[PDB]
Amino acid sequence: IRHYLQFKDFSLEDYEYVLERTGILKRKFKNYETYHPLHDRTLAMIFEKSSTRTRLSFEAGIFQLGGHAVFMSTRDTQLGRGEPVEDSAQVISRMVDIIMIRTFEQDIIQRFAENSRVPVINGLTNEYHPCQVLADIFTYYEHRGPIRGKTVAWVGDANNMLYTWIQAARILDFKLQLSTPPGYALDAKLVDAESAPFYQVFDDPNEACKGADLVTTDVWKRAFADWCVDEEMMSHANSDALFMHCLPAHRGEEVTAGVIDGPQSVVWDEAENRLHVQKALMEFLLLGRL
Amino acid sequence: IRHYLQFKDFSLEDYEYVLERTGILKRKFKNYETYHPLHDRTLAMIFEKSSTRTRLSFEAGIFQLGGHAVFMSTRDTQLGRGEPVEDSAQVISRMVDIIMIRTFEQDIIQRFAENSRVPVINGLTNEYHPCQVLADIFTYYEHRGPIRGKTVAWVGDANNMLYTWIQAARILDFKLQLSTPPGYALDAKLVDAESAPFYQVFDDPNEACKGADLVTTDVWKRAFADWCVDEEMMSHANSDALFMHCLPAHRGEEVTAGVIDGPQSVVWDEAENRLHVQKALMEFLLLGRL
Repeated sequence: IRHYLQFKDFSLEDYEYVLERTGILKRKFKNYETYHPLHDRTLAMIFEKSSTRTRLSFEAGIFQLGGHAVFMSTRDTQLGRGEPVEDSAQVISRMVDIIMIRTFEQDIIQRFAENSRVPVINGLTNEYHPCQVLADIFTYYEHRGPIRGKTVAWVGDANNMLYTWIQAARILDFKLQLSTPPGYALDAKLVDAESAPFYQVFDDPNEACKGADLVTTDVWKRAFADWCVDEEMMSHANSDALFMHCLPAHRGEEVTAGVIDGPQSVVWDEAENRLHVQKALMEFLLLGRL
Repeated sequence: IRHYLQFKDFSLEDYEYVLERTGILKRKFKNYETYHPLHDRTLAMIFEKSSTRTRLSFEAGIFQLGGHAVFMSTRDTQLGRGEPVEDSAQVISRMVDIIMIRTFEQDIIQRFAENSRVPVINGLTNEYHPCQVLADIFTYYEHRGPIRGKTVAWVGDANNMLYTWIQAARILDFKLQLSTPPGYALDAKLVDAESAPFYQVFDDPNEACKGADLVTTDVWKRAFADWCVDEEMMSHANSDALFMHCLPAHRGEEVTAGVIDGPQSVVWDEAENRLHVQKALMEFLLLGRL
């Protein structure tokens, strides 16, 4: 059983395949071609943190592959609290073919996975958000070609997106340049020492953006003010740099309207591409390589 | 309405597309992937010259694409005799989506096509056999890579296969080297003068095979004896040359058992590939490029 819990669960080879499948399945999507490799297959969507966006992307995605997603959300309990992790994992994986969990803690999805008969996908935890970084990287390929050797700048809080980017940089061999406000820096305990050669920390976010091919941030306040991605910051990056932001976005906080609504922003395509990479993920976890 | 009556009906660009589709659809075939772009579509197979082989290849091919082939063969009449060409074309093309005709004369399939509401494919005439040369060239790609600039040797009678090869040489820009017995040479009236730069005639078939990447012949007798493709003849070609023969074959006539049953022969793969190129043909004529 393979799972998709952290970006580093897949090898370079895995990603080369999945990214190519993503483009192929997207073309089938845009060609209204009927392709149902997952006919009669069920995905359990376990949401403990709400997102319609991600419900839509997974739900429409497996439908388009011939399968069906079941939305599982409870108000008053959660895995590891008021629901026993193993009980849920053993029973649910006996009924469905694949499972997605969006929750708070990586430890919980990991423990669940350990007792699951079927593949488990991380739809977001406090620690990692591999599906979005995957979509981000696919979006880059589409607009700018392969990301290898390119420079990605991260400006903002050290949050699940950043830790995921760090893992990606190592695996896909690109350069990550990051800058955070002084008290919201990387937790050196949550960063693999093996990834040190692939990222660099800057005190000034404007320096981190110099020569960037991709500039990205996320939602976080009086302290983050110099870490707002504005148009002057963007001007430090390469002229054809892309701006990505994982949604939702708060205009006037992490980012200006000028940037996210500007000509370098690909945030909508980037959100759309969650649908396409997640379809490739599910196909790959269930069918392997063709 | 586009038709497929002669090899030269398609451009270089058309062939690059169709050959790539052929490989893609063959992979779907080998992956047991359900792909039915031709669902609810009908092919009329009009056979005035019998071939189970070609009935199988077209019939199984459209089935695998979700459609259905209707076998139409009469004992006592034929198009242009006892059946009016236009009457058949007007009525049949009102009922089906695509038509294949295997018959004697190119003039007849051409006249039929002129009055057909749907695409017409030449499944073989006395003058041309484009589906087989297409399969032959696909088979070459599979085993040896793109045919461009390569050398194809034709040894034997000047028959529909040869005239088709000549058209192919011009379009795909490879070198054709041909040799026939003195009285069974090219009919200069049936050869486009524009294709002269792409073929060369040799009095000695062994010379025609020198430096060949592909050696090929067909069924035709006391005169053809020096034009038998044997192992000494094959030894004149490049060491990794392929031997192709459009089936059926008569061992001990045009070709030896030693050659056609030998390690350079790809005649079975070549016959199989009629199925795959013809599926790409039908998809292309009905759907165009994706």
